[PDB]
Amino acid sequence: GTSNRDWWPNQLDLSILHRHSSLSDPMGKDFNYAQAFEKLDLAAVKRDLHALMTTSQDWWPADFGHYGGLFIRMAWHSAGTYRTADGRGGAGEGQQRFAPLNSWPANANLDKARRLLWPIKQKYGRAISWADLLILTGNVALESMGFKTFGFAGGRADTWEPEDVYWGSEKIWLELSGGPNSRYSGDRQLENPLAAVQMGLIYVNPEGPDGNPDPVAAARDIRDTFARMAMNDEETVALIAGGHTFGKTHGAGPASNVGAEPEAAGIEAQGLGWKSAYRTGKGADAITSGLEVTWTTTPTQWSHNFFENLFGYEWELTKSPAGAHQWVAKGADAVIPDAFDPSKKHRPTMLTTDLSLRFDPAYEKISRRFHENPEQFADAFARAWFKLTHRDMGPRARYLGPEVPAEVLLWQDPIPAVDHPLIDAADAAELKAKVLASGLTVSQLVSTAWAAASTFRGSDKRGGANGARIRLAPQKDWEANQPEQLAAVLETLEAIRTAFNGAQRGGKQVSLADLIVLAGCAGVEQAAKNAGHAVTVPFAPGRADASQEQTDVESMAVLEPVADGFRNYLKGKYRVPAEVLLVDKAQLLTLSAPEMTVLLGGLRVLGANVGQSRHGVFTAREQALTNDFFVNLLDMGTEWKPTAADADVFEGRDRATGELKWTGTRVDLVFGSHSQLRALAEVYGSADAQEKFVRDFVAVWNKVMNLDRFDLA
Amino acid sequence: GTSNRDWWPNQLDLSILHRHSSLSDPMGKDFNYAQAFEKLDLAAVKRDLHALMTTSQDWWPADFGHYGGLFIRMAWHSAGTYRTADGRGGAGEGQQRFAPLNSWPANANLDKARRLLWPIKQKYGRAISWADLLILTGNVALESMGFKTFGFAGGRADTWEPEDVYWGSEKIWLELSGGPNSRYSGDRQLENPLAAVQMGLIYVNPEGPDGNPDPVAAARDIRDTFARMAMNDEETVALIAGGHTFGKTHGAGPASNVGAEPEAAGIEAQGLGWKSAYRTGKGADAITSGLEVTWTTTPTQWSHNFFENLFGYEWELTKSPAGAHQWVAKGADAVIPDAFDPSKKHRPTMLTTDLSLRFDPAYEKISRRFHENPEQFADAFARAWFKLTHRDMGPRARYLGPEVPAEVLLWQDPIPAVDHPLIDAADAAELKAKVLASGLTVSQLVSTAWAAASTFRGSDKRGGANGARIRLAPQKDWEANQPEQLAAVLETLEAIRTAFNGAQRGGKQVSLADLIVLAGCAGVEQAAKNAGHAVTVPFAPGRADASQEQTDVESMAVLEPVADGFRNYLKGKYRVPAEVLLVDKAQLLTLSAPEMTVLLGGLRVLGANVGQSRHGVFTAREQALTNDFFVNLLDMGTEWKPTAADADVFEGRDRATGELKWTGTRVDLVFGSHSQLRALAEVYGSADAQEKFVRDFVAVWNKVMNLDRFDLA
Ligand code: HEM
Ligand code: HEM
Ligand SMILES: [Cl-]
Ligand SMILES: [Cl-]
Ligand code: NA
Ligand code: NA
Repeated sequence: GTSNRDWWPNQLDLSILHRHSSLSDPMGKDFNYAQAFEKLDLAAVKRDLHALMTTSQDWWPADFGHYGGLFIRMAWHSAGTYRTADGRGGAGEGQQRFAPLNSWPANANLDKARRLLWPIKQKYGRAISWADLLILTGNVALESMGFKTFGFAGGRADTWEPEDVYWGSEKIWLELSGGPNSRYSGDRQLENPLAAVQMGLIYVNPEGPDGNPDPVAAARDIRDTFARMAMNDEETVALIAGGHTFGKTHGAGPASNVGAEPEAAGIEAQGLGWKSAYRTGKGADAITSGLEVTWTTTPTQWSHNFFENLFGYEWELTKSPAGAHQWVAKGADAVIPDAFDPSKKHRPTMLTTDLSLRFDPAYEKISRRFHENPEQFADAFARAWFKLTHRDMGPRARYLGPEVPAEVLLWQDPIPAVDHPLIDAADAAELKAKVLASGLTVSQLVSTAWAAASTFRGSDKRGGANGARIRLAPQKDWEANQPEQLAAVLETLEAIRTAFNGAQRGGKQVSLADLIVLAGCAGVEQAAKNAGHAVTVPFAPGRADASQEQTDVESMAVLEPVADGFRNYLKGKYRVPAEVLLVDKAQLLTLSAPEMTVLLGGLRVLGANVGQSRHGVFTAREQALTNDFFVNLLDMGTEWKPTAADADVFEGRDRATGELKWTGTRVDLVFGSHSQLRALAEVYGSADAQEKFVRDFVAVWNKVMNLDRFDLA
Repeated sequence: GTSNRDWWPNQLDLSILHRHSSLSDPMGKDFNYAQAFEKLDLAAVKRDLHALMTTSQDWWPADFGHYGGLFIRMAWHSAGTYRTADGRGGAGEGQQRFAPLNSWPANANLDKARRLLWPIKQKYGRAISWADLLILTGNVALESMGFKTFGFAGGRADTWEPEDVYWGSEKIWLELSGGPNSRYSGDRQLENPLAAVQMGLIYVNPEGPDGNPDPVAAARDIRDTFARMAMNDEETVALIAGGHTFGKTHGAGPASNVGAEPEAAGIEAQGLGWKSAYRTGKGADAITSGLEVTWTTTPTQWSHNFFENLFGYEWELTKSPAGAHQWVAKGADAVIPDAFDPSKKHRPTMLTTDLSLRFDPAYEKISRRFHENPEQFADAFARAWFKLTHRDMGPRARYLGPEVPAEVLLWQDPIPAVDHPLIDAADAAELKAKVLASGLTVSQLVSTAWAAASTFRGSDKRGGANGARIRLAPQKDWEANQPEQLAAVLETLEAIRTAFNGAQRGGKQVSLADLIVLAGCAGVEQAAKNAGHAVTVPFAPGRADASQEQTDVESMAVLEPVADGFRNYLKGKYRVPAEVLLVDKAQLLTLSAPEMTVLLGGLRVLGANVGQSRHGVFTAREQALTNDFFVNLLDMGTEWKPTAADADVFEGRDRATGELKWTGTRVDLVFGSHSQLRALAEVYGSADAQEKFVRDFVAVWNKVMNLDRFDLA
């Protein structure tokens, strides 16, 4: 059946914005997972999980009688898809159970892992999400095997369809670099936003880069991909050596014995895949990655044997029974237990990427430190495991349950607690009047509050206006934020704050974070008044100001907008057309297509464009909140053409005289070209739509101003 | 960006179920189009349309100074995509403005027509939908040119994204038949559910079949396609000759001068397409179809000149300036006006398909009667034009406005008015108790009500339980409906009805249509009580009983279910897997994925299967409303394998003993295989889900019972 995508494969896709509809969600539109989880008997769940560890099922028998390794890999892979560039992937939505991730090569036989969990899932029902369950199971695996975790939070709601994530352009699983859709160019530079070296891998290739078994070059891939997952050297070595203290790999026979991945399998497979024709197809005969490595002398118990082995032997290149490159300890005795036959032992073995931890000079220093000081290794791995599995959870306010660590961590972008009375409605009116009396314009007010709040992304729940990090490094210097203009606004607002706060008693004060948002709201009110309309913009106080020392500057860099169509901004020239970038930004902001439409048309007329650009400013009453953008954009009296200077800038001329009326970018004119966008534009550009436009704009404005407000959730 | 459809192109697609979300809809969730429309000043709209017909715009100058022909074609094409097989296509949702239809070759330059109506759309805003406006404009065109229409109804609500329709499997526009994705097999048999001869055409190829200019063979294609759009020979002749009384075709130069269709055009084209490099690219130089025919001596006035020409001349094969086959009148004078130069006249011309009306012997009889009796032609055309443009609107209750024709037409599947008081809540309770005391079983009651209500399709709003047409031909004899079992149930309910109606005072009575539905309600309550749950199923009275004489039996044929996965029924063997057919049915019933899931699981356990099949009956308490389908399907203790007899039937055996526990079909087991459906199944198969399951099943049941209740809208 030929589809629109087949006929026009490069047309913009709006379906990513209409995901997560109440249509596909089985739960009622009033279901609140947080509340369900808070009533869960978490202790009960953990006791059932501990039991499960050694309750071997015959359709996938437990290695060493203990599923803990398999479950730690499951949990690590759930979290391991995370990319800092967009915040997409990670464990927070349980996406491992949907396509494509349920069928990625690197996720082979994790289908078995999840199926082993169904009875517990079933027993507790909606009070524990799959998303939470996959992480909790990893934690209980660790504790069962003797490692004490740093903590655990619930609160990851399940999702009901696949997220639309860009995982790469290759059309072959696992394709090596340099092909027609290569994710690499130049000197092994991985294209943003990807965080894996091959399509269907988690970070890197366990045999080495494009399968070349060189631990030194593998290290480079490890460092790059782990950094793109928010992990530094110390955390990376802790994670890899900590993980590989447990369990084993599976490569008992040739890979050609393994059949269709789950999304490809027949209906009879009932959601499982990778059925193997090799011997019994499971247990002692399992084939997962094709490698056949067991790292330690006690694979079901926490130990210090990983680094004892890594440093205590020299390593020889060899092949598994499936033909994969791996390493065996020269001259060792058979000290490693077999997973199923007590009469068999094996020599110590390692992956290429394990050896990275010794042969890369920076990892080697850490690895040696961890070898000499195992309590430092344990603590580091505990903290990194917590980080890994909670990285995409958002502000600490979303953390649920009795095991949430009290320690505030820098990577959490912490917001101080509020310890004083908040402003009330009379205070908010007084502040808004002070802001309007200062001279700050509608454009400056809207611009600033937009800059502050629109850093939020729903993918990992980072960013937003809470924290007033816009006044700190690096946000205060981002080009999109207009640093010299922003400085002038902030100085004025900081002076209003100081003067208000100085006049109060009883402890009441206003945060700068709140005042930036309130000032934005005053701008939008003033803009409606310029248009002749009375309007009230909702405002909720309670943001606090974070410090520079609570703001990791390098971690904040990934939130910098290099494209923000809502301010007609593009930092440079990209392969991806700008209207694609606009929809991606709308998805991050959690906007529907109608919300994106109304918001952009109103920001254009309010003066929110970077640099005061006239592109898309289709109004003769700038700073007035009107539907002018849509009425003018849709006027057939104007003809558009690209400029000779720049194919991405368009001039709109009167069709009868030739005279120039407007200029616009691709982001502006896609609203008059895409047949779904134009249908939305028509609604707001109709003669009966002025009040609808204003009301819808205020609602979306407020939505954006509250995106990170999980303290009100 | 590689997608799940790329990796697994044959996996089932659930996205068709979650179209029409409130996410993509810009109107508020309380917007009611009927209420907006009823206050429109329709007369004012029609005056503006009248004025528009002769107000030429220079970017697409009006032929003969009059847009009427263009607008008639626009409206004809809006309606003309309708297929009786599934009810999809048609004018009722305004889909011509979206992909793919907006860029079908047969829709070339209708982009211009729609753009001409923006100023009126803009003026009246949400009070007139685009869907309604396209058809209204065709009517105003006709009236302006001296044709008296049969009437007009408003009430087609706009849609905001493309419908997912199967339009064919060709990957090339206009591909001739006999290609690798040919829609023809055997002796020119067009595959169901298609209703056009080539991808991107409305009915037939105006040059002749696959371009062969033979009017006799063209007539075969005309008859077959028009029959598949619910039109008989008289209506077909009347429509084609009626339409081609007006206007002209456009083929002034070679087709290679025509550029990209709207969906492929540059952003600067602002949603228009087919920009032509031929001379001025428009007006006298226009190219649309490539044919260059003007049918009558007065292209802007109703006449009987089409048949005067068709029959008054002999015809010669010729070529347009674009190279297309067309016909010209042998030895004629230049009597046809030129569209822009009053000093030029042309000989009469015809398409191959126009000549069909004379050279096919059955058409010729009708055409000659219409020639001799033009008043009969005008009445036929007016009736056909109303049917064409309203065929997908649904019951007469949805018809809005002051121009609705009072004559009730047979193709409307009309329902008689109710002229008596309705039963009240106590009456309904008394009747449910009478039904349960009769000895009718849960299975009989559920199955009968299902059979009655589940004929509805939201594509054209035909079917449903209103009418009690289940007791009439042909419904009473459909295989799916289990004719002998059904007859026994109906006899018992008719006796209950008679006894209740006979006891009343005051004119109160219950229709059989209502009692079928209510009795199904009693069955579902009784099933719930069998499971230990007291529930009340909602019921709304007001259905009426239609007569056999008010039921067109041949039109009702297309509503027969040949696949109904909700009753585990497949009338024969199809190319399309049964699960795909299930999702198609769910879409026709307007069900979401969660609604389809709950509905199916509950019907299985209530005994709704055709023929009392055990397939999918995963319960040991049949006729009790429980979640047993889901709990048993999802039990990893059971292993499934296709049977040697039949690859589409599966046995479920205990994994340990081999013992046979169940059998199922693809429709049953897809809920354990597809990753999104299994996630839905898991929610209802959880230990906490019994109350939820009941509540949700009752809700979806009542939704189905009420699909055709636009009297309560
Ligand atoms: C450079 C990064 C890493 C690479 C290339 C890698 C590679 C792999 C491979 C290929 C397997 C074998 C899959 C099989 O055949 O069953 C595996 C097993 C596993 N990995 Fe990793 N790993 C990485 C980092 C991690 C991390 C960060 C963790 C957790 C903190 C982890 C924990 C595990 C464990 C527990 C297993 C054993 C599975 C079982 O016993 O069934 N690894 N690893
Ligand atoms: C066998 C069925 C049909 C065939 C093959 C067909 C073919 C076409 C073609 C090829 C054109 C020219 C497009 C252009 O170049 O501008 C057209 C024009 C037109 N058709 Fe049809 N037609 C059919 C039925 C109908 C029907 C049922 C109606 C309405 C009742 C209709 C009304 C018109 C009108 C009014 C025009 C003139 C458009 C203008 O003046 O711009 N046609 N026909
Ligand atoms: Cl994601
Ligand atoms: Cl449709
Ligand atoms: Na994420
Ligand atoms: Na339809």
